[PDB]
Amino acid sequence: KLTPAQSKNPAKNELYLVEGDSAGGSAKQGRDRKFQAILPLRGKVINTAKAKMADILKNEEINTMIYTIGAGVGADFSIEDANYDKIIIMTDADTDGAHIQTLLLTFFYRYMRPLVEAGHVYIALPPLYKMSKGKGKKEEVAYAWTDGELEELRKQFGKGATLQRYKGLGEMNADQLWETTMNPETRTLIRVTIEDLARAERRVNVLMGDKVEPRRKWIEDNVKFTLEEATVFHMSNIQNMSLEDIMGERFGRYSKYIIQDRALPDIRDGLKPVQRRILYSMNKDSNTFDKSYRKSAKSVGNIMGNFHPHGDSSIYDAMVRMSQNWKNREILVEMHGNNGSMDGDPPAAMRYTEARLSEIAGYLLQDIEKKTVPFAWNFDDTEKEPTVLPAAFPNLLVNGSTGISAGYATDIPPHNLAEVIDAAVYMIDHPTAKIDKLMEFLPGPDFPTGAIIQGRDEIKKAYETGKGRVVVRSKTEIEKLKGGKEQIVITEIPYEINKANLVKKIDDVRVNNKVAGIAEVRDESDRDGLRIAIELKKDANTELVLNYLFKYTDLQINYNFNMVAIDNFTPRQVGIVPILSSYIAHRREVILARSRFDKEKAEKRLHIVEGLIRVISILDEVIALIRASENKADAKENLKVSYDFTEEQAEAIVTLQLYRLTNTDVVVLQEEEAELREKIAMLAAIIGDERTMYNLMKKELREVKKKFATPRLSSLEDTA
Amino acid sequence: KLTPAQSKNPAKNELYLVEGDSAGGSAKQGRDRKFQAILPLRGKVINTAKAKMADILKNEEINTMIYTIGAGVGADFSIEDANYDKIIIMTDADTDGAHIQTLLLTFFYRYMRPLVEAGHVYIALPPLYKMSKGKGKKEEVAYAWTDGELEELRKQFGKGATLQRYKGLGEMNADQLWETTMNPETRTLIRVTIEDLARAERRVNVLMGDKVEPRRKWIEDNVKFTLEEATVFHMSNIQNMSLEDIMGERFGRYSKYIIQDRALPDIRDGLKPVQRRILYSMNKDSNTFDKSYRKSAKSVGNIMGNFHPHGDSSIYDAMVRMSQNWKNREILVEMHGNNGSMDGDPPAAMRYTEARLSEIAGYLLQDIEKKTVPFAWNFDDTEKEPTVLPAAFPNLLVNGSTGISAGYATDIPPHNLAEVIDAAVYMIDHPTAKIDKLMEFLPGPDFPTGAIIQGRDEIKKAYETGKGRVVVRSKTEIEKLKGGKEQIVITEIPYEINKANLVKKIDDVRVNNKVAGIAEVRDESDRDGLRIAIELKKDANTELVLNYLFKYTDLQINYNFNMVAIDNFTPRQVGIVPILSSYIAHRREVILARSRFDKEKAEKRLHIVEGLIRVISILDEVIALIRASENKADAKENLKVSYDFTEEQAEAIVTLQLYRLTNTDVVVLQEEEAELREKIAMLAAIIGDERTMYNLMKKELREVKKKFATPRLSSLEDTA
DNA sequence: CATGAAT
DNA sequence: AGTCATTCATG
DNA sequence: CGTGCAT
DNA sequence: GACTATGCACG
Ligand SMILES: Nc1nc(-n2cc(C(=O)O)c(=O)c3cc(F)c(N4CC(O)C4)c(Cl)c32)c(F)cc1F
Ligand SMILES: Nc1nc(-n2cc(C(=O)O)c(=O)c3cc(F)c(N4CC(O)C4)c(Cl)c32)c(F)cc1F
Ligand SMILES: [Cl-]
Ligand SMILES: [Cl-]
Ligand SMILES: [Mg+2]
Ligand SMILES: [Mg+2]
Ligand SMILES: [Mg+2]
Ligand SMILES: [Mg+2]
Ligand SMILES: [Mg+2]
Ligand SMILES: [Mg+2]
Repeated sequence: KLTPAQSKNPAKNELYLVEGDSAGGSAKQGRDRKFQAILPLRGKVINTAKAKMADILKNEEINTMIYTIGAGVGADFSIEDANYDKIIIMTDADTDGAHIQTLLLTFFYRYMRPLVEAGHVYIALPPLYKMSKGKGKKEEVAYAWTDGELEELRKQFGKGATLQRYKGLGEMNADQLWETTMNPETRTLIRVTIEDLARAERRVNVLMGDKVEPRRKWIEDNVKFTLEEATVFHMSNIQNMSLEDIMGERFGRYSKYIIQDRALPDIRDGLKPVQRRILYSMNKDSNTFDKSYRKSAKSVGNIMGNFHPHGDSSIYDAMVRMSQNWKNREILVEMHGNNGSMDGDPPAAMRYTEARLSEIAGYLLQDIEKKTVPFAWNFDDTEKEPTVLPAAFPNLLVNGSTGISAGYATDIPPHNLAEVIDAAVYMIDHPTAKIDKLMEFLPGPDFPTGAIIQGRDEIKKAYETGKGRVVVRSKTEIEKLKGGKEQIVITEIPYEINKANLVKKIDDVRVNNKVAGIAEVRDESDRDGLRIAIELKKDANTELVLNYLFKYTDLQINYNFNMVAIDNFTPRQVGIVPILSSYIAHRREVILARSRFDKEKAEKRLHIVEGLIRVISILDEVIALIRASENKADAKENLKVSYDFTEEQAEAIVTLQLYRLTNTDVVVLQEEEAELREKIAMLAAIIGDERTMYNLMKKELREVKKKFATPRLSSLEDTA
Repeated sequence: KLTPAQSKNPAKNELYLVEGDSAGGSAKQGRDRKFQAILPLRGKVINTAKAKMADILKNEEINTMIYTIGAGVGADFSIEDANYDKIIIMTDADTDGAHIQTLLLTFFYRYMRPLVEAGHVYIALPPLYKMSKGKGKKEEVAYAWTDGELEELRKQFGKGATLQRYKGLGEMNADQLWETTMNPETRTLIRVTIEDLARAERRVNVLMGDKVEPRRKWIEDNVKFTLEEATVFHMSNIQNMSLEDIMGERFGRYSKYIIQDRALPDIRDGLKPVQRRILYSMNKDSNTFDKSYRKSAKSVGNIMGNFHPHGDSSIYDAMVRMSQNWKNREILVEMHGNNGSMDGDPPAAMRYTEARLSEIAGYLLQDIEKKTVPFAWNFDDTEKEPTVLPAAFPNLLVNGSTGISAGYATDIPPHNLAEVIDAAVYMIDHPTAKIDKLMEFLPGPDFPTGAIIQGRDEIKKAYETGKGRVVVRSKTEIEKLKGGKEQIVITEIPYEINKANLVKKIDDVRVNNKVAGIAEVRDESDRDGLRIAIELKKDANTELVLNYLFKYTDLQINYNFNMVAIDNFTPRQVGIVPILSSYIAHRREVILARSRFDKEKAEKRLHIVEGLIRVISILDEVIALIRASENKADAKENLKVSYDFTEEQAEAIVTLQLYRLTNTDVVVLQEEEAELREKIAMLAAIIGDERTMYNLMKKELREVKKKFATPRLSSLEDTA
């Protein structure tokens, strides 16, 4: 891990703490090996304000930092044994970078404060952009750290130029990395000072302590979800910044991003950004259900390069999960090969597997081509991506979501498609509908793992408030055997539970003989179904055993609802009512936007058809006219002046291929006129009348339900 | 690793040896867990005929194989103690599958012979193809094992529904793996017998002993490089085959594949198949030098999805190598990021790096769009790929090639572009030119790492025969110091040598004081320069030290030429003359094919233009003609039949846009006729006259030389 | 012992 | 994101 | 713990 | 191609 400097010299030597090994390789290649040491970080550093102390000192990352600094730790910290004058934190300029800077600084504040206080801890600022007027002798190369140093740089030593947009240190090489962020002549750093020991203490504890509530509160008050962030103009050479304002600039940046753009679903389409990208990318590449499977590696690589600048494993894992019918109630990806099991064994690696969108996932994307949904630039401004999908079925409830953010988490269980549509259809007709009535249609969750759900009162509370605890209990049956004996047989288990770990834990009950009567525990499951068999001993009390298992193993668990999604850019704890009204409001924007799109298209076609019908009446004249003209533009002009065609009509006439003169059937063009007028009226009516629009919204939801509805799997029971 | 059956029963229990953990999972899912155990193989198994025995008995994979079978190791081998009645080798239906089958059967024949003799060792047989689709409720599934059975299977009173072509076990769901290869009632096996103890010991020692030359010789006589092999018409449940016939077909099929299709370069373009696929795929995706870099993962994924059905890592590694200017004399891929170093420190993973083709790589692909080169069906018959690139420069000698196959290896060093071209141009003019004259132009190799090459005679022998041993010696110089001291300074090192490992091995000489005089070894290399300093003690013998280091470290090495390439589908050991002559013959085919291509295109344009000019004269009749006609097709018919236009001409007229009738400038069309006629003459002359053709071949090679020539890097010296 | 496409 | 095994030919 | 997108 | 660490919130 550690690459040391050739020469000891505590007066000038530098320890580069580099985000990741790949970048650490770059830094090792680009350094001045005489006084610059490199310690790469294996990802996310332990939180030394949350974790215990058993853990802090068994952490390999932390120990080799202490070893190398060579000053001891904490209580016994000697500043002049330190082998470095500067400790330099050099991370990607992304938000996970800011999080890493955050976690280090908290370690140094707590266990190496003499070193922070004496201004020996810095942060390297790598460039966001590198401009290149390709060639121009060598390359004509300059760098830039703000939106504003970039605008400055559009002038300068050329125009019609290349602009690379840096997403990490890993995309930089040693000469680039040296010039811009490592060489003391040229580099810009920020030195970390303490301004108030009291104020900087309260900052570190609210952000990094195990108290969640103050953190969620800090985020509520400080983080502007709705607005941007001002560019923070770049200053030359070293500059000073409080531990207080660094920790809050960086952690706020992280928090906002992981809330809005990672771990939490959108309330409308129920997708995390990575899942939305998977679906969009795969659909744009025609990787649909109707067409052939396509190697996972190809899909993943296109997603990563076009939309999602992150690991191929994170993307592949997310893709695989969307194909697992014990995780998702209505799978969005079909995958050939080993996509895992309930025993949680590894899916085949992506070289092996192949994939495509499910039929139903087609319906989340339905009408995306008709400007139904806001798009934005991808990470490199090469390409647009949807911020939300059309969502012709209410995926959030149907498939649920489970995620862990900053200040917030979420748990939304899967639900029955038909039931969720039923509720939504009622609510379209009854905007003020209350829970009691909605639950006649949506009585509760419907896990793809089935089993028994207990706590009708608590479902109600979760559907009211977004929170509640419910009991999920495996489905069981007794069977008789040789010697009169019994065995408990398990056929459905609780959501999110590992079958093999459950079996093991039951077998440990047997072994430790916590309850009298267990003979043997066999998993007898196979490719066709789940079946765990708990063979009992001669005359053992079936009931006493079963009840011990439910109590003391995960044969029975509590599901805790915690229904948080993103609504108007803000995290938001929500019950069934805001969830369904948001969906409905969404489909309304979609159906109206789709209607406007198709209507504008029909109008243009109608104006042309009108034109073509007229041209046939004067075809001989139109052709002589075109022959008499000098060029295209002149022909169009003549057509307008002589015969009052529009620009649109004239352009269309003038670009007809000669063979089109073979079809001059005006009757057929008149049937098409009538059909277009009919259609424009229908579409106008939708845009003109909310109820006409809502009736369509319901018609479509019903079609979906008819096509994709499947029986409930989880049974419901009132008392818990 | 091992997943055991639930119930002991040496009568019918089965051990599945599956190729890969991913297929091992697939098998663990699809099994009958009562009697089928799963041992997954971590790829290529140790060769038991070659390895020591110290090394064999410490192989984790073998140890867990003898522990599980529970009988001991040949001699101590108690067949009556066996935990299984069938041992079933389950590998992919690819050539590396056949290789593993080969490697295990040597282990069993050699350390467990009673098992093989009793017919307790079986083979996988998984299906090559799967047929049909009725979609959600399908009743449309049928598996097939041969070419013959597929045609048979395409008949079915229904439609042409969809065909899947399996490439391994990774792509089969647990359901399909059971029905086809794991259920005893349905599956097909090969039982392995020893028909002749004598003939099966000759066959296993020829294929798997230390002796290469017998294996080479076996391959020469038995393996047909220019022919196919017509499938073994498939039988039912169990079938017997001798250990002699199995090892022979299995290893013959692997051997052939890795000679022709993996490890050995094509004599014309100098590329291994993976390199060609990288170049072609990247070029097809417009991932060229002139356009933006593009994420490596995206490149790799499309290579894997479209052309190369192998691991992402093997593809990235190959791709990365082509970017490294200390491995390739003229790099074929440009790569932003950590693409390694001379210290062999790992490159950034493909998630970080981004790449494109170099400019000169463009010259390998020059004129691929012009039917200059034979294409084949890719691996899943969905898309065509080139079997060889145009190669507008002689890449085989320029970038060389280093590979290991079966019976053969290759070692072709890099050469200087200008010099190879000079030799090639001379030989175009002098087909009979002999080595002494060619070496005036091409005196020897030019390593990208420079250094000093010693051995004119041996160069000559390599250039004559394909084989030769030369000395490659680091470039050194002696620098004076303070206080009566010298240091040796190394500035270039031998090709293929890891700088850090060399520095280490020199330092260990100091530490063990194997030779006296070394004060310190210091790698003083930076981003700009290679510089190693061996500082010597006051009054040490510097000649004695330097000579010790040359002899006993890699400060100097032997390079052994072993110039083997694929010539006409067969491996061939070749000197400079057959190498250069193959290149010139290839360029001839390319230039001729190109010229035909461009001429057919110019002739078509010309006929169309003749047609357009003629049309003017009959515009009114043409137009009237076109309105009368029933459709496009009919209109063309009348044009031909009435007016004696060709199909090409009629198609062009009938698709003119109406505004083209404004234009009556026959003169510009006539300038174009004339220019096309000139060009058709130039091109026909190239096709018609070998010297015209060869003179063009020379003109282009000189252009490439002028554009891309660089100075020699390695110096040459006559005395070893 | 290490080279480079493969498992 | 870095580790760890094997094949094959060769000196 | 173990969940699931990230480093 | 498997294996190992971390953050974040929540029972
Ligand atoms: N589990 C399995 N792995 C491999 N395999 C594949 C590698 C690759 O695709 O580039 C690789 O680099 C690799 C390195 C190894 F060090 C290695 N081993 C360490 C031991 O566990 C074996 C193995 Cl095995 C490796 C395989 F080809 C097949 C597998 F099932
Ligand atoms: N070297 C570095 N690795 C990681 N990293 C990335 C993983 C991924 O992309 O999916 C992963 O699955 C992963 C698992 C680990 F168990 C793990 N650790 C075991 C310890 O050595 C740390 C690390 Cl660190 C892991 C990183 F994100 C950044 C890295 F530099
Ligand atoms: Cl039209
Ligand atoms: Cl034209
Ligand atoms: Mg990153
Ligand atoms: Mg991972
Ligand atoms: Mg419990
Ligand atoms: Mg394979
Ligand atoms: Mg590898
Ligand atoms: Mg030597």
